[PDB]
Amino acid sequence: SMSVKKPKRDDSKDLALCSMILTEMETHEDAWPFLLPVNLKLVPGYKKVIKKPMDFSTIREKLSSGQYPNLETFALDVRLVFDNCETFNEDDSDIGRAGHNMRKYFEKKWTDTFKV
Ligand SMILES: CNC(=O)C(C)(C)C
Repeated sequence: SMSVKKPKRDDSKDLALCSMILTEMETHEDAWPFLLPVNLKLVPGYKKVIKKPMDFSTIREKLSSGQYPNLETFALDVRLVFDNCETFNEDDSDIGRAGHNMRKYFEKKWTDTFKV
């Protein structure tokens, strides 16, 4: 509360570390469905169903332009990518499988990087 500060983690390297994690995501062989925004003019249903589209290139742009206030808002957008993917794709499809794989990949790197 007022004048009662918790000791808080050193967040000075967060931007660099999130960029490193995003780079590993971008270079994963299963990243291809997520590299660019879904084309809302070519994919029936997507605009109406997926209320907040997100993709790696959009995350990279927001990261590079100071649009994430903190590391949690970055993680929310990454997770949004895979939550959208689950909403629109069957688990037993290539993109569906890609999404689950990429989510798993992200969450381990997230834990390994920031959860001490
Ligand atoms: C991530 N891509 C998708 O979810 C499709 C709309 C199926 C192309």
